[PDB]
Order: sequence, then C-alpha cells, then structure tokens
Amino acid sequence: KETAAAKFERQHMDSSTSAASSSNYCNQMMKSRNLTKDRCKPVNTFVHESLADVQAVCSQKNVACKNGQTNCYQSYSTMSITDCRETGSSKYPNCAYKTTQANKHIIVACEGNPYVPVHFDASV
Repeated sequence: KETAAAKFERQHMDSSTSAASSSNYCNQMMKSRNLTKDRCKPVNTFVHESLADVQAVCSQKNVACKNGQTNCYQSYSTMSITDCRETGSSKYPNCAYKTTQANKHIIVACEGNPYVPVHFDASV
C-alpha cells in the first residue's frame, strides 16, 4: 500500500533541486515518479522546498478547496515549484511534457494525525 501522505510526497515533493532543472525535467520526473504508468497524467506540480516547509502549510491560511471542502491551506510565502503539462506530441505510452518554473503560493488539502498534506490543490 501507500499512505496518502507518502503518495503526496511521491507525486509532488522534489527538494533535491531548487528549480526546474531543464526542459528535460518534467519528462524525466513524470516517469521517475510513476505518474505515467496507467496513462499520461495531464498536469502535475512539483514543489522544490523542504518537506518540513510544505507540511507547515497545514497550519497556515485556511481556504476553501476546489471541491468545496474546507481542509485546504494556502502558504503565506511563495515557494519554488515546477508545472508539468502535456505537449501535443504526447502519446501514451510516450508521454511528453512541457516544464515550467515559477514562484507561487501553493494550496494543499491536509488530513490526519499528524495533520499533513495529502493533496495538491492549486497554486496562486
């Protein structure tokens, strides 16, 4: 199995690099993280901050989740993130992505005991 928390780390945490290393980044990462195993996941965001920093967002600004739930939190500071988005040549099993770096606030849904990030909601 894999807990919601471990799953979030797998799909969204990349503390090794401070930014989107290169145009090749998303292609390597989406595959490496097993995000292109059952289909090409259309979009995915990686956060280049420490695990502790991202978990701390659960005690930050409480905001509404896109699905209407109220367990979402927005970071007070901007964080380094990389957006991975499908290219047109993208054809399963040959998934292709466009790597895009930016500094934005992240919004994550948190749950459990301890209270940790379980889902990436949005970035603003």
